[PDB]
Amino acid sequence: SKDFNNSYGISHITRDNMVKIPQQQNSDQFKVPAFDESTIKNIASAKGKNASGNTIDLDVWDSWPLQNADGTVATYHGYQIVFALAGDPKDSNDTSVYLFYKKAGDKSIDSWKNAGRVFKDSDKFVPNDPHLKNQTQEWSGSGTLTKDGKVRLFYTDYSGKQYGKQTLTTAQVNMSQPNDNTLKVDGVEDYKSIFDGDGKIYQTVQQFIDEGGWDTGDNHTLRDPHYIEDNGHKYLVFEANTGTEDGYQGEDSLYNRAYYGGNNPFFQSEKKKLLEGSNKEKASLANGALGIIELNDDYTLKKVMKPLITSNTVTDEIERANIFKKDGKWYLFTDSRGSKMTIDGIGQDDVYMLGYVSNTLTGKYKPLNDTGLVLHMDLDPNDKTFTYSHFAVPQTKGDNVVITSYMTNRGFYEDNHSTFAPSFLVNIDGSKTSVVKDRVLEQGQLTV
Ligand SMILES: [Ca+2]
Repeated sequence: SKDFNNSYGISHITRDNMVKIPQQQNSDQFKVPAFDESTIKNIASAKGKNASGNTIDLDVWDSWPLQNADGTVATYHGYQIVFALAGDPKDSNDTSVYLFYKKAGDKSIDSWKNAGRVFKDSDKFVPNDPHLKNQTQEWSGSGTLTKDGKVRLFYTDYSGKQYGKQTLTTAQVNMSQPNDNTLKVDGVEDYKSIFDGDGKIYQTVQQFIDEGGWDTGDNHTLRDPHYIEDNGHKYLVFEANTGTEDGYQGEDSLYNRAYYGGNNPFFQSEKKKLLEGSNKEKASLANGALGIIELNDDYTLKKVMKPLITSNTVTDEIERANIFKKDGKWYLFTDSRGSKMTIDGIGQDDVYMLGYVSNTLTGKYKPLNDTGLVLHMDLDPNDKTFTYSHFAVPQTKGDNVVITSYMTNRGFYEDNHSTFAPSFLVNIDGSKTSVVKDRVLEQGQLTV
């Protein structure tokens, strides 16, 4: 037959793991806490310009804190820093990275000030770079406070004039303080593309173009770079899709036992069902990956490494890659949409954070809570307290991590702009996780 088994020396989000998320997810152990509608506030300082040029209240989406190397929230001249994607739906597509800041001691969302856009429109054209001048949008990433005490940003260069090309990009963000309660973005330097895919380990946009682009239903990704360090080495962990040599998309992927897990009877039943049902083509195209590249000390590409984990057959889209070390173990997280999944019992309303644990950085990642489920959110997108882009922020002590997310906040009354969601706690103990009951933090709170 066509049945085979190739793990490609890497870990896999398996169908056997995923089919067990239904019912399990109904436990309060995994459910995102209900939020109080009466106290939801817009980020007051979140004001800027649209594509038309006038000043508007912004919709704030994907956000990430400035971090130390280990992932804990950094302190910069007494401030905590948050980078967030923001824009105006009258531009719809247009999104840029903004720098928000607040004295670490303060707690209120009203304390978050706005330093404005990290980049000027003109910034992408300064450096001699293979990709930057083709940029149309700024997408997610990470931020690190270097040993030299510099603000080092990683983000995604999205190119709408190159078939949705995504390039992992870096820049040093030069800061100043005009007064003793203001942070100012002076400008940027060392602004450069790092990686746009190789083809064999991670899919390139050229492979996306050559297959027929948007029409195919394929979803090309190469984004959300997350910075970490291990043993003196610098890495980025990011959302991608596999390449030709590490379990590519296509019909034959449906015959690989490694993507299914479980026993042979499960492999046969699940595969038969997948081959005959409505999700055959969707599953064939699904080859999402959490990738890892090693960097040089100047943040240029050093080595393209094999993926930490892939989601062949399950989904093309495992987003907001996150990784940190806790209790000597490596915890790897991703957010995923049920709508993009090919799993029975998981549907359009379902939104997840999935999690995995390994003894080493590049070792075998085993599912948290046996299935990989950490968080489940299933509110209608039009509900005021819909949350998205859940992100685990490690803490300096304790078994708890702080989950940040954005709340789309599409209510009828004010306040109704996309904003920081109330933060909450997830307990991490070995391979077990649990939402901490009755502990909701302030909107956008990074630490306890
Ligand atoms: Ca794909």
